[PDB]
Amino acid sequence: HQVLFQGFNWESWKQSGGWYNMMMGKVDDIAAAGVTHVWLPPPSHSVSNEGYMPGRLYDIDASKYGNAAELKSLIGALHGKGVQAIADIVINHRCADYKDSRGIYCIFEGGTSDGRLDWGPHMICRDDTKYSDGTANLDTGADFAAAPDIDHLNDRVQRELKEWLLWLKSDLGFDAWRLDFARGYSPEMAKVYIDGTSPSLAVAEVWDNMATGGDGKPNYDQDAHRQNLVNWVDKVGGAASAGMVFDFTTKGILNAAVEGELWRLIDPQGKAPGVMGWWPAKAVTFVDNHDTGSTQAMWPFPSDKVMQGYAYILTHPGIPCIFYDHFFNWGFKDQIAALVAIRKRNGITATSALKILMHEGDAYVAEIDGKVVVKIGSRYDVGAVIPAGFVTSAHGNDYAVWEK
Ligand SMILES: C=C1O[C@H](O[C@H]2[C@H](O)[C@@H](O)[C@@H](O[C@H]3[C@H](O)[C@@H](O)[C@H](O)O[C@@H]3CO)O[C@@H]2CO)[C@H](O)[C@@H](O)[C@@H]1N[C@H]1C=C(C=O)C(=O)[C@H](O)[C@H]1O
Ligand SMILES: C=C1O[C@H](O[C@H]2[C@H](O)[C@@H](O)[C@H](O)O[C@@H]2CO)[C@H](O)[C@@H](O)[C@@H]1N[C@H]1C=C(C=O)C(=O)[C@H](O)[C@H]1O
Ligand SMILES: C=C1O[C@H](O[C@H]2[C@H](O)[C@@H](O)[C@H](O)O[C@@H]2CO)[C@H](O)[C@@H](O)[C@@H]1N[C@H]1C=C(C=O)C(=O)[C@H](O)[C@H]1O
Ligand SMILES: [Ca+2]
Ligand SMILES: [Ca+2]
Ligand SMILES: [Ca+2]
Repeated sequence: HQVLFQGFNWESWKQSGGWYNMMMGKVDDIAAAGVTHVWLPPPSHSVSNEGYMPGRLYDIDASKYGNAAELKSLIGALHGKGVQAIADIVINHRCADYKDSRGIYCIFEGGTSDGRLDWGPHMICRDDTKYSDGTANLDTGADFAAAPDIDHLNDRVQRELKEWLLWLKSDLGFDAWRLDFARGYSPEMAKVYIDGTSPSLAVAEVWDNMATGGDGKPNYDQDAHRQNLVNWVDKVGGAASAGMVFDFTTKGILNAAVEGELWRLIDPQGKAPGVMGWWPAKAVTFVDNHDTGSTQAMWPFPSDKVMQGYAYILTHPGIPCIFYDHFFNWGFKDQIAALVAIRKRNGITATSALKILMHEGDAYVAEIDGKVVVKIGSRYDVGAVIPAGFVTSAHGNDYAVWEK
């Protein structure tokens, strides 16, 4: 059994009294709903308030989310309930605290008394000319424009980041990683850190453009999109690796599908169309996250159909990830908990078998492991499609779930 939970949103750093402190009061509801892993925000000092422009990595006390003692208390509470803690690891880029003689911010400070992470421009990809001194290796991946990109090919960098990562586990108690902007460095570099730190899981955020047509909607065929993600997993180590990816293919397709285009939820081979359909064990599915949803709203799930999104990911193969706001602030807490209970009670896992029974514009009906049937869509009556022996156990706006 495995169900992830994003424990924050874009506005979290603003929480009165501290985000982690408030989260102590949410622990029991999260665990009781069947969540196994909670993804927490970048915990270090950041030039930006949300944490994605990290500087002094060991300086946890400078985080807008709360200090090291407050974070420890939270993870301890999650552990007290059998819930693991995932840390958002932002290492593609980093901000240096001080300017060098060129007037460039490239003198880094790790946050400890000695020199760990006290890097200089030699650790910045030479092709990131805005900050480098031209001496480093070329970036192994994409560049993050607003900050110095790190040369993960550098010996000291790999050594010190790995040391920092092991510390996040030993000192704070973190169990796993969420690899931010994994497009920024090669899967080979991600393998160093994953293999080198033994996280329970390491979910990579590789987010690439999804092909669309003249009308702005994603093409029905998204194989190129999931192939890219599958390729990342293969390169990082495949089945043996703790590495996996967020299923952005499923997110993009589902976004469109629920607007009466449920025929999009099956590929020509009869499989789910997202990463879920090719490598379910490595597909972390979701309805929205802090970028796509929340206040950034980069690619929000149709607001009036969010529960169809959960009825879908919570009953299907792949590892579902619930978003904080959807659980506590949209009034779906009991419905979402009920869906997780059905998943768990039926032994459904990331590798369960999926048999799609109907895939028409306004009606998607699928059967999982021959034990659960789920339906989403504006079409009310799908009774004729329901196999004998099944009876409703959960239902809501345009969705219903059956059990034997
Ligand atoms: C059991 C059904 O559950 C789901 O239907 C929702 C529906 O989408 C909502 O819009 C809402 O409809 C209610 C209206 O709000 C109300 O004004 C009206 O008077 O009554 C309707 C019906 O309650 O609520 C329902 C219930 O949550 C789901 O989308 C739908 O497909 C599903 N029906 C299926 C299950 C059965 C066994 O209980 C069969 O009887 C049906 O044939 C089967 O399609
Ligand atoms: C905020 C995200 O931006 C990028 O994703 C873009 C995709 O590449 C593009 O295909 C799509 O059309 O638009 C996306 C949104 O701009 C990055 O690839 C992605 O990693 C990034 N999300 C994380 C990175 C940050 C910088 O550290 C943060 O601002 C985000 O909050 C992260 O979740
Ligand atoms: C399970 C496999 O998933 C991916 O393969 C997909 C291909 O990339 C895609 O082009 C093809 O059409 O569909 C495939 C999915 O059916 C990975 O590339 C592939 O490596 C992976 N197979 C590995 C995983 C295992 C456990 O799931 C092992 O038993 C296999 O031997 C691995 O090769
Ligand atoms: Ca130092
Ligand atoms: Ca950069
Ligand atoms: Ca990079």
